[PDB]
Amino acid sequence: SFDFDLFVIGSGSGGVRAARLAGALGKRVAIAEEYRIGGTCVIRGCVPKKLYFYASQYAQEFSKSIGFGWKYADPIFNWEKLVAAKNKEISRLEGLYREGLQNSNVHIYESRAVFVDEHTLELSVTGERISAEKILIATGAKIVSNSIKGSDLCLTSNEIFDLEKLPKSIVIVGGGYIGVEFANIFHGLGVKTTLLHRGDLILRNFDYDLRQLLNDAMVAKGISIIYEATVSQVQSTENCYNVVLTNGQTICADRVMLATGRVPNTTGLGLERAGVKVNEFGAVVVDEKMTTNVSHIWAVGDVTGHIQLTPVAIHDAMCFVKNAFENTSTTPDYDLITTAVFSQPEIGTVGLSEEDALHRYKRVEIYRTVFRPMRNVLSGSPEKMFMKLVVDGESRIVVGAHVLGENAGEIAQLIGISLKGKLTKDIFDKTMAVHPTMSEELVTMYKPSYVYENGEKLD
Amino acid sequence: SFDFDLFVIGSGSGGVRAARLAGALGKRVAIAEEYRIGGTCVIRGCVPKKLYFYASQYAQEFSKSIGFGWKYADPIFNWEKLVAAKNKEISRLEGLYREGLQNSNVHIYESRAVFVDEHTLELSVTGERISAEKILIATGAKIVSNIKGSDLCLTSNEIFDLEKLPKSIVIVGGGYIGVEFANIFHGLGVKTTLLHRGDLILRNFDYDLRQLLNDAMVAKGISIIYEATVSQVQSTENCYNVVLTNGQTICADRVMLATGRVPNTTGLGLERAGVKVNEFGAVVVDEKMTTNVSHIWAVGDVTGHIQLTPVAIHDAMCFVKNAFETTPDYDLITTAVFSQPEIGTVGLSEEDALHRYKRVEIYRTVFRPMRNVLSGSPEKMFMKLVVDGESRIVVGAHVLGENAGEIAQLIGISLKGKLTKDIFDKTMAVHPTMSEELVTMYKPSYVYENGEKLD
Ligand SMILES: Cc1cc2nc3c(=O)[nH]c(=O)nc-3n(C[C@H](O)[C@H](O)[C@H](O)COP(=O)(O)OP(=O)(O)OC[C@H]3O[C@@H](n4cnc5c(N)ncnc54)[C@H](O)[C@@H]3O)c2cc1C
Ligand SMILES: Cc1cc2nc3c(=O)[nH]c(=O)nc-3n(C[C@H](O)[C@H](O)[C@H](O)COP(=O)(O)OP(=O)(O)OC[C@H]3O[C@@H](n4cnc5c(N)ncnc54)[C@H](O)[C@@H]3O)c2cc1C
Ligand SMILES: [Cl-]
Ligand SMILES: [Cl-]
Ligand SMILES: [Cl-]
Ligand SMILES: [Cl-]
Repeated sequence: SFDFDLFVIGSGSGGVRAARLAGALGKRVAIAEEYRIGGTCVIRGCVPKKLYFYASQYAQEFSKSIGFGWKYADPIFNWEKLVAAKNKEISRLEGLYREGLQNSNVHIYESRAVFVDEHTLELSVTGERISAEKILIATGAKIVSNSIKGSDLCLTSNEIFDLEKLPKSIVIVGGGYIGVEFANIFHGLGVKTTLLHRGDLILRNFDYDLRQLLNDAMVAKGISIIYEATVSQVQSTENCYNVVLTNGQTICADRVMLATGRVPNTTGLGLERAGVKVNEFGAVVVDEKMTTNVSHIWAVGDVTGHIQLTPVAIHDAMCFVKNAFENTSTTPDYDLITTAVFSQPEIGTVGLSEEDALHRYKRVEIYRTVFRPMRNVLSGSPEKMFMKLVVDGESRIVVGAHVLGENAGEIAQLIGISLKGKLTKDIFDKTMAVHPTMSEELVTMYKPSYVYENGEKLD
Repeated sequence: SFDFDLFVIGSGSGGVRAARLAGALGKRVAIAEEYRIGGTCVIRGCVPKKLYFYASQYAQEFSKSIGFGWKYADPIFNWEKLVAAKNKEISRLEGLYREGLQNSNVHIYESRAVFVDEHTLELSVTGERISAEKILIATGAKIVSNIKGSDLCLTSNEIFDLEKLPKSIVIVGGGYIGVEFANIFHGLGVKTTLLHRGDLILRNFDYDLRQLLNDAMVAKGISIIYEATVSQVQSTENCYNVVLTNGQTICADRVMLATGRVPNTTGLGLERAGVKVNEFGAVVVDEKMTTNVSHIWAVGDVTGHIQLTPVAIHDAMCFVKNAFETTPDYDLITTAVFSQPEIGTVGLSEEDALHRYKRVEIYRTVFRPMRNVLSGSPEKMFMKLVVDGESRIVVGAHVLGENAGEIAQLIGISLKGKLTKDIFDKTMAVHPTMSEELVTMYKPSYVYENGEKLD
């Protein structure tokens, strides 16, 4: 006999969903959380990121009000107030997650848990051993080491929200979604911002138009983007951290943030005591039912090595609860996942980039538009809206959709439903426009911008 | 034989599209416009309404910023600057529509056109007569005749051009134009009262949209008076005294009538054309947009159907195919209302669905966007999917809150594709968004079986 029917390791997006649901089914469940209930997205990820994103937008929004007849005093921002508001909000959410677990009778152990053997965990804080019939690994991901001389002088996303003061200048190392989001946040709050990227253009693996349009808007508004940049060392000086690149260039900034990737959090977990297989990328290997190679051990979320997104971790958890406790294999579905980047301008994307599409399909029709939204007409703002549909010319199915500009994430989520449905471009065109909107442009692009046949654009 | 292959009467959304298309096909086309090229939407309709909506919205942006750490910025609005900005933009758009016509080699007549006989129009400005093989009536709609002292009130035709922002305003009518202007003026700081003849604003919309908008408007300090019929409007020394049939009076600096628009045939001389008009003033057309006179067609608001620019455009496209080269599709039209909060709606209301289907599953959510939790705003987001329990097809979708019109447009594509609720559910959420609520409502809020709600 085991102390619990199920022991969940980590109370983040996936773990907290799985544990609450199992407990509601009447199972005896425990969850270990070494930090804060709710996990990465709630405490120090998507939720506070989005709040800071909103905070940083207001200055540019006020400047748009002038064209409509408004005047106002030069705007002043107070970082300490934002930090206090963020902390109130994440504490509220944390409490609500905790309550949800407890309403389902889940016992919360406020400690790291590690495996002792296949059915036994040890709580780091006290040394207590707890046994369980089933164990769910939901430990998320962790920032890569960065071993850069002076790496330990730099901030990560774990520290970035809680600065004592807004910096005068900041260097962001990394041009993936985290780095571009925070570059635009700090720049919007009046910080002199430099972004370093190891390759030739930000947001590798996104459609090229999204990468290029974002890059160009960031540079135009005053963010410095340095490419082919590898940091050699970060050195402390009295007035700033000196970031020294391998090519000799130096950048001195008040703070330096590393945003260089997160990997599955499986080191020091005792997986080798349980016999759980971990691959060369540090991922816990799971099958189509979220099962490890040990039949009573499952894993969900970032730790399993797939795309690191909160909705996907929740999806995994739902699949796990159905499989472990029912005769009904939900299998996870990672096709046609819509993603957003809360850069400024914002990005939304689902399905295939233009380039991936043109190699995949014999005929690809591209419907592309860049336009000035009506609101920017009056305001004199340089902000455009970009929308592109990528179409398989033989089936007429819309196989990719890419959006940059205001609420691009919202827009892409919704287009993503249509793409999940494999709706054809003809159905988009048949849909009556709602006027005046931005979204109506998507249902009135009757003629293609251009077409590829066998990878080659036609003149 | 005739002066033109096609003569288009009216240069609004419908007429301008028809004329440009026909001209591009190589036809000899003329168009007559008595007022301004581009018509009601461009000049005194959707476009400037949306500009004024955006102007009003900035007020809440200033107040929401405070919770995010921005100091109060003493925002002050200046109506005269808005009006000048609007005039510049509407003039810009007008010229682009003029350029479009010229590019298609459409001969433009700046005059009212009047039928003299079934193939002949007379231009009122010059007295010139012009013959045409085919004629398209695209003359739009106009305010209803309206109430003693009604000549003291403004309509949407004058509302954009007030010399100054009023201290107070009474809006007569609780359709979409009335609720849009009530929220614009309230947002700009005007003491606003909205009068409606019935019991709840926005007749023919899903009940939740009607009720939640009503509650939000009242809650923010817009007075809404129901069962209110205006007996007369009186010019007193300091304000316009609006006297109701129930005896109640409301005195306000300005009074706007938003009481409905009817098909416009004023001065058209249709009796000479042989064209039949129905009891509501509509030029009756068949499924190919043809009047009872075989060479005279009609598109847009004048035909008596739903009054929307995109439908006028759709009518135009159908007309040119049938006339020169198809029946319009009025099913699953998405509509938006630029109230505050905004509304977006497509397909069937919950009430219309529960009578049409044996089983209707309702998926309803009301929540506070996280932006508002932090800023202290009461604004909610409301989303409702109406689903046929048998086919699982999503048959209606109703949104209220920020960017509801944008949202409804995009949901509209999926509905036009007849996507099932299971497809919505299989669509991965994007986090954090408002729109992800639409793809994670796995369990129904409630269900109707045979027209009754189940326990
Ligand atoms: C800055 C940032 C921004 C992001 N923005 C977005 C976004 O906008 N949208 C999006 O979809 N995703 C976003 N993500 C990703 C999102 O946070 C993750 O994909 C999601 O949190 C993964 O859920 P999870 O359950 O796998 O792991 P987590 O939520 O990371 O939870 C793992 C939990 O386990 C705890 N833990 C780990 N090991 C142990 C142990 N041995 N014992 C006890 N507890 C343990 C941790 O403290 C943590 O609470 C962002 C991430 C970051 C870092
Ligand atoms: C305040 C307001 C807000 C609106 N908001 C929206 C909205 O947000 N979204 C939406 O889709 N719709 C909206 N509409 C509706 C939209 O304006 C109409 O549905 C659309 O303009 C109709 O196009 P139409 O071609 O039928 O006629 P119109 O655009 O009205 O064009 C008719 C033209 O004919 C001219 N004319 C009339 N008679 C003659 C004649 N005998 N000779 C020469 N010229 C003539 C008129 O001057 C006018 O230019 C709004 C309308 C109003 C009043
Ligand atoms: Cl949850
Ligand atoms: Cl690409
Ligand atoms: Cl047009
Ligand atoms: Cl209803």
